[PDB]
Amino acid sequence: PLIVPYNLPLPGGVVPRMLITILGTVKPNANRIALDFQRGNDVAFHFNPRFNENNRRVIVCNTKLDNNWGREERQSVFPFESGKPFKIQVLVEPDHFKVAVNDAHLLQYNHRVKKLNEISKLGISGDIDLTSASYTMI
Ligand SMILES: OC[C@H]1O[C@H](Sc2cccc(F)c2)[C@H](O)[C@@H](n2cc(-c3cc(F)c(F)c(F)c3)nn2)[C@H]1O
Repeated sequence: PLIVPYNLPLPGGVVPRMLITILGTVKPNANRIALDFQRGNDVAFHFNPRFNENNRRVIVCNTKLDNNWGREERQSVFPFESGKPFKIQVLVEPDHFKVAVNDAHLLQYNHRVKKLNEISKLGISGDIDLTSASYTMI
């Protein structure tokens, strides 16, 4: 496969029990990946692996409102690897997005944007070959 940046419409927005699954392969020498769950121009949940931020690998999560980024949430568990296939699962729970990578729980992100049914697209960008992006209800 899919052309990146890729937009996945989320019809009717997100809801608890919605599971988003992304399969792809990290490019060689990758620098960054981003998932953006968007409410119009706002970013309800930005999930941003950085492969070299001051020679550290970190995942940064945040929300963008009226073009302003908020407080970053950082996770040093870093399950992505240059050149290698991955699976990202994002499960919407009532109070957070819950993210697992390669079947291992990674992080949770508390809902700051509370109008879940207005979060109706997911952007996928950065240094990946994107194989598939889909959703289902569990
Ligand atoms: O806080 C989160 C943000 O941090 C900074 S801005 C900032 C600085 C200090 C404190 C703070 F709160 C915010 C970044 O520049 C922000 N970013 C990253 C990408 C982006 C685009 C792409 F096309 C990709 F492919 C990609 F992987 C990432 N767009 N925007 C975002 O990550």
